Amino acid sequence: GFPELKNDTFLRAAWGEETDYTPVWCMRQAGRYLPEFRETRAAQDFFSTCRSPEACCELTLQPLRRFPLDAAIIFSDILVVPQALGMEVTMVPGKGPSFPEPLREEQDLERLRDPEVVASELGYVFQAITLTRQRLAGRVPLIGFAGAPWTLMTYMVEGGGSSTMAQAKRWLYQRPQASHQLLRILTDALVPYLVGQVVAGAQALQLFESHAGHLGPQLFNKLALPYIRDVAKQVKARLREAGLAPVPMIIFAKDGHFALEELAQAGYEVVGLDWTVAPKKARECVGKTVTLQGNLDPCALYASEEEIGQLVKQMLDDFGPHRYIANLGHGLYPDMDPEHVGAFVDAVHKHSRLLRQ
Amino acid sequence: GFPELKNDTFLRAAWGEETDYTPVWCMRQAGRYLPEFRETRAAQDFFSTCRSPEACCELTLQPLRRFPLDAAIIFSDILVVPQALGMEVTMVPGKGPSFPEPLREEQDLERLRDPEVVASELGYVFQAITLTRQRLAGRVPLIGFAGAPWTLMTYMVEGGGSSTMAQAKRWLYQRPQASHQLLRILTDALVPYLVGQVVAGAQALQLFESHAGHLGPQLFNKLALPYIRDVAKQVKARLREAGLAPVPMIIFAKDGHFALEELAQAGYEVVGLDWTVAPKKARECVGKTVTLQGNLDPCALYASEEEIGQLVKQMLDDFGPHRYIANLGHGLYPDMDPEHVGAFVDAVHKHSRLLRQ
Repeated sequence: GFPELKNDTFLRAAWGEETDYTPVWCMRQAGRYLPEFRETRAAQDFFSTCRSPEACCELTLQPLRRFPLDAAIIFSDILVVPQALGMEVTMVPGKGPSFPEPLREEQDLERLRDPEVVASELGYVFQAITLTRQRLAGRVPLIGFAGAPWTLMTYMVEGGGSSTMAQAKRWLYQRPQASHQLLRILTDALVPYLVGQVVAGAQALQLFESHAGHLGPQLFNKLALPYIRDVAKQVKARLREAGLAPVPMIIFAKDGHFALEELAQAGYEVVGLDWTVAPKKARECVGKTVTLQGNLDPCALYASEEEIGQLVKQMLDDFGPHRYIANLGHGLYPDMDPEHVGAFVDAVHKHSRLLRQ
Repeated sequence: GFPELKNDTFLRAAWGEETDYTPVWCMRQAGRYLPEFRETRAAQDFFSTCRSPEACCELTLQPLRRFPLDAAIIFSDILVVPQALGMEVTMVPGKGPSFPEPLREEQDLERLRDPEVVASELGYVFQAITLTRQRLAGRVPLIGFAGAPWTLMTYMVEGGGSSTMAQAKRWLYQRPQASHQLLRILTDALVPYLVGQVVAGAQALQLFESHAGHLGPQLFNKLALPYIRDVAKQVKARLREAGLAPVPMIIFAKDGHFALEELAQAGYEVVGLDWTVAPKKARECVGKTVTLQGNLDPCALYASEEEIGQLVKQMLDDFGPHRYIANLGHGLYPDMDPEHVGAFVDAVHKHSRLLRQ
């Protein structure tokens, strides 16, 4: 009972179909780089301006008012899941995302909620999605999302960010059983959560495995990959059993060059790439079946509009017009110029058409 | 006029020669994980217990008293070069390495010293090297080192660590000229510095390009690679002109999977790898000429001694007995157990011999 989709270029490319042009969207398009974002966000604290459907909806719609993006992604935070599981967050302006009381001992798992009840705790997200889907009025598709099991585990154990993930990785080596247990709890919670996002109106899903790079091939296939595979499999199964049409799923493994091959067989229609992997080599690794979502160095936007167009042109030339969705290699940075984001979007549209005509 | 080298396994492997066993050493073997290291270091501040030849010598020798490592690396800090160039460091216990006044404008380059005078400012390092070479009495080779131009630039612009290198990378995109200028100043200072380390007695050299991963292939070949190439070329040339025998040079580019091919042709005898690159794929990328220095996940040492031996066995099996020097994928972490470091060393020696016999 939602508006009929007008521009579905993003969805067609995601499924591997040919399109008149290359669709484009930016991770964190609804971000601090937009003056309007800080003002709206300054209404209250993080988990209040995130808990308000209308607020999340507005934040989601803001970038679309500035740029002809080919998709919108619901505004939320990957930390909503750990929170919904019973972990307290103290979002401060300086540090940012933080768990003042991180998991450290296997015993610390007892304080988490039964993953089965997490979906009911995230009702506000579902409401924001339905609302955003209604307000978008079929302009472009709406992407739902969540953090991958390993990445969420790193936040829960590290308590926040880290350049080494030493505490989280220590868990994998010293506490492999407890690590598997935590990773399973995270999977059992993400599935019903992601399914709920589709039920509420999400037309695609992206799983962010942002801390994939801290692991090597062996650990990754051992503790991260299995759950990345379980999420896609189970989400697809529940959607079919519920009578709903599965949506295209994207797996983003930042710094995951070493796992591109495994990921292309993980059950996701799209594989997101960071800027360190050359497009052509990525294509080799993933094959010719999956769609690659892709990688301009976000910092590249610091260059002039002219330089951006050229860098975009070269990026498209490497990826080729088939099975490709343009994007940045990572989320946008707070000090980036909105006008340069516009140039990126425009450049992708202009060149992708030339690369076809 | 130094003692004759008794065990040269490290040097032979570095040059590509066959050895009875695989030589092994650890980045940061002289590190906080050793109780004796903190005590000696607690004599005074960082740049005082580093400015004392006898102190640096003792720190260098400490790990060798515990483990039969096949090489020793002079104890120092990559930040000594920027400091010697005129930048003030305020080493605090919490943050660590820091420049309270980082370079931000092109004008900020004017306060740096003429790179030609940097060598004379680092005399204390040379003294510590000669002293350590004398005291080692030819037991094993002594490795000298420095940070690569880009990596040093990131510290000078960022003022310290960063998970994105946004300020440094902004320089590359917005200030490519000034970036090239700074990178050249850093090259012109490193060459005479590295040559001086050999003159003082260093029998090998390692260039740490620790922040290689923040750049992508394009930027890397554009701003990092050229200087990595200049260092090796110029150091070799000056050593020959001085009548000295060039030493084997190692290039370590952490998270530099994308540049393994270029690096193997950069003029270095050895290419250091981080733990994310599979040994076999690294071998493919580098070829069959260069020696690979290599990669156990430092965090792997959190596992039991038994598990470490197995992980070491598998690592050796992948690298093969030819052209290989065992090491960790990165420096040791402060909370690691000395006994587990011993097990790593022992495992490499035991298995490498079995892999031959």
